[PDB]
Amino acid sequence: SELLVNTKSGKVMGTRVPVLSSHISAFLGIPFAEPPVGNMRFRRPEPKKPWSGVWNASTYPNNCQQYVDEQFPGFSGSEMWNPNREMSEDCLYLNIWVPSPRPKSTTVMVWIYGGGFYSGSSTLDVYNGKYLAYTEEVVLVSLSYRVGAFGFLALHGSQEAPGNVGLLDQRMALQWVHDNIQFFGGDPKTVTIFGESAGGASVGMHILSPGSRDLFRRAILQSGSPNCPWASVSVAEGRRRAVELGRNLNCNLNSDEELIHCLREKKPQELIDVEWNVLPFDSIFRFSFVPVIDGEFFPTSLESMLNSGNFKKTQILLGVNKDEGSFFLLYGAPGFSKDSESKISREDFMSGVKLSVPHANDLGLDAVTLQYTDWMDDNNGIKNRDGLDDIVGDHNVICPLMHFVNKYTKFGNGTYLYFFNHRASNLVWPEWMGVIHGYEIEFVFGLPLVKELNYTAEEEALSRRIMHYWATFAKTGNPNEPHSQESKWPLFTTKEQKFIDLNTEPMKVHQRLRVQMCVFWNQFLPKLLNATA
Ligand SMILES: CN(C)c1ccc(-c2sc3cc(O)ccc3[n+]2C)cc1
Ligand SMILES: *[C@@H]1O[C@H](CO)[C@@H](O)[C@H](O)[C@H]1NC(C)=O
Ligand SMILES: *[C@@H]1O[C@H](CO)[C@@H](O)[C@H](O)[C@H]1NC(C)=O
Ligand SMILES: *[C@H]1O[C@H](CO)[C@@H](O)[C@H](O)[C@H]1NC(C)=O
Ligand SMILES: [Mg+2]
Ligand SMILES: [Mg+2]
Repeated sequence: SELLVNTKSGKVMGTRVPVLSSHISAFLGIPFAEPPVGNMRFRRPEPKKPWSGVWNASTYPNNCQQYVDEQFPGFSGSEMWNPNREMSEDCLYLNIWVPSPRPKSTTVMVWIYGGGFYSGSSTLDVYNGKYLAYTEEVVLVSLSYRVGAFGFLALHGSQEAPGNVGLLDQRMALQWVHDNIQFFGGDPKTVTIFGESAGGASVGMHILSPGSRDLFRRAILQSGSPNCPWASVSVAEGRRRAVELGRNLNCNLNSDEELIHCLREKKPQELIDVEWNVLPFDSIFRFSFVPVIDGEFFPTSLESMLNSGNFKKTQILLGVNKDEGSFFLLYGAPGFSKDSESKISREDFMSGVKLSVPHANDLGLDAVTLQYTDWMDDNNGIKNRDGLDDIVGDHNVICPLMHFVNKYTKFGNGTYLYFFNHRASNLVWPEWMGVIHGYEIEFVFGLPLVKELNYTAEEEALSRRIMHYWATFAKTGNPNEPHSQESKWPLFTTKEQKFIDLNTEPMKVHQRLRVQMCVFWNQFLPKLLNATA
């Protein structure tokens, strides 16, 4: 009976599930931490006390408490990211997908979902590991971590609400997989962590954090870097927002201990309803509770760690999508609509810019406009629309990831960069939105292979190709075949900075991803902002 496994925590009864005219084992809801409920709220996570009897891991677990997106009711496009299980503070569980027959010492891949550190679920249809597991024969694991105030509230100095506890949950999970994935046919020495958006930043933060380095082999980052503008705040800013939440719930603000009691007596929803009120500025692509540069989990500043090489050195595979900013513009920028091509007016554009670089002074905003405005056609509604897409995209995702790539590729042991620019055939979103943030995930997980999902033959091709690169990487540290005639995915180097694009057409090798616009974001602007504040 391959559905029965004994782990250093207890026994787990899996379940045999269908996967494209075949089957594989599935262990859903394996707990790896004690319920972070009641007194535990905001505290670090403590390990799950070994359970007696046989734990039933045959159906996905509860999701963590979070904001739910109700901007476009009954619109799968947006609702596909919403929790699809009962929200609950008790949500520290993980999922395993094992091939059949159960292999031994095979490649493991742990997925870290994204969602800006404020939302997420390891049980979305798009994160079903069965396909990947089955097709490439690897033990796919999808973990979970606390999000929102519940996983990142940061009153640095306290021991009850230190912050980064969310990142800690992902660790304990990575730990558990470490001391247990073998029983499921996994090889704890060939673990590859991969996540998108906040998940990507997470992977990269584990590459930085010393207390995580020894828990995985290589790593993959999708549309998200650890040094992202939105991926973290200073202990000061975190404490401010922490107090701010309390003030928003009529809490005793005198001492940390008082504040913590108050926030612990409030119902999950009471905290969620005012979550957004703590953000310092009116803006987009910014979230309240996120990783804090504490001095522990993160030894020193991120730029300093990257510049000195103070971080796990191994092979990494990462990339971005053609239109990282469209999603966020649609939800919080003026002029945009889901029912039209959103031609943005000049007045709206200025608005949109300020909502994208909220920390920028008036001069900084001008620098941004000049940099992204065509003065030979400034009224073109289409150019302004795309302009913002690139602005939000480059500032929040591409450029940060680019900065990281380079800084990393100076101490690492191999880098593979990609440019996902394929516009799905069944996409439910408008066309101006192009290749949307986070929409490259369905291909990494092989959802196109499903015929009922109505994907074009060529898209199943791509999905299969991507899954191979990905799994192949995890297993070998290189996405290319050992010796095939297929075109190779160049290795990214400080000198040539090559990268490929991921789409249906035949591979093309490009050089210096958005190098121009990124000099602006990584050098000039910051330099300007600092000298003029
Ligand atoms: C699915 N994606 C990418 C997404 C979904 C939702 C949001 C936001 S930003 C924001 C700001 C605010 O003050 C209130 C609500 C709110 N919501 C819901 C941003 C991106
Ligand atoms: C949990 O395992 C039991 C077997 O004892 C099974 O009958 C049940 O369907 C599983 N999940 C549920 C429905 O709670
Ligand atoms: C990785 O390390 C090995 C052995 O230490 C070395 O031979 C190889 O050149 C490195 N690969 C890259 C591309 O850095
Ligand atoms: C593909 O998607 C639809 C959407 O629900 C599904 O019902 C059906 O199996 C497919 N559409 C058809 C019948 O062409
Ligand atoms: Mg009280
Ligand atoms: Mg664009």
